[PDB]
Amino acid sequence: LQEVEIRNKDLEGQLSEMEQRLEKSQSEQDAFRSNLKTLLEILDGKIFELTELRDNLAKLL
Amino acid sequence: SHMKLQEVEIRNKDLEGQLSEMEQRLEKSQSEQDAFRSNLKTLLEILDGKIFELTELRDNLAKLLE
Amino acid sequence: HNSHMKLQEVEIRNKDLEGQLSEMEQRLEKSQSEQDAFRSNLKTLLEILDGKIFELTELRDNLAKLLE
Amino acid sequence: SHMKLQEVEIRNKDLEGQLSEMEQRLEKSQSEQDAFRSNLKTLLEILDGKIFELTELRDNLAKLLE
Repeated sequence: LQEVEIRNKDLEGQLSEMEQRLEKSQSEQDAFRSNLKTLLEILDGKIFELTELRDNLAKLL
Repeated sequence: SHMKLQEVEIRNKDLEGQLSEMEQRLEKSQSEQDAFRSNLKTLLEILDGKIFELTELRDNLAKLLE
Repeated sequence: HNSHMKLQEVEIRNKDLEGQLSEMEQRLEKSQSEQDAFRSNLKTLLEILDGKIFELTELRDNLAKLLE
Repeated sequence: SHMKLQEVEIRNKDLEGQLSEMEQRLEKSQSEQDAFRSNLKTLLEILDGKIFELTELRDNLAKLLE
């Protein structure tokens, strides 16, 4: 009984650590995705700005 | 306690399976993220290429104007 | 009479040439002024393009940082 | 009469020369301006291609995200 109770505490500790690693990993992945979304939006803006410049050049010609 | 032993042994077998599954869940998640990161690195390298090409373009415009 | 006719002929031609020259110099001068203004406008566009390339470079640098 | 004809003939040679010079300058100016324009049109077409390539990149990024 002693031996199985010690193992129970050990397993619970390991499961808690694994819960924590999974939560942390998802948290990180979410933040990565948020940062990447803003880079896409900034890129989209640069494309629009380059297109305005193209239009201005075409106009000057 | 015969009762208590019975109960804790059943619990521990459950916990073993939860832990195995959890570990598998994390590995799957981390593998997916790795594949995501590699695919974006390709995108970054292509972006490098477009930036060099734009720089050449600006240099050619500067030459025409100078 | 031959001398008189020649004089008249050359006077007429000179007057014609002065007009053609005036017209051509005015055309050349306008053309060149327009080309100067065109080049100046393109210079501003080049400066703007450079800013956009710099901002793309920053974006790229930020993507590279995210990818560690 | 003799002085006057000489004067008007010398003037005519002057003007004819000025005309030749102007014809030549107009030709050269027109050529340089056309070449300049054509060369600029090249850079406009290349810029268009870069914008296209960047829009493709943006589309791949968006697809990796969604």
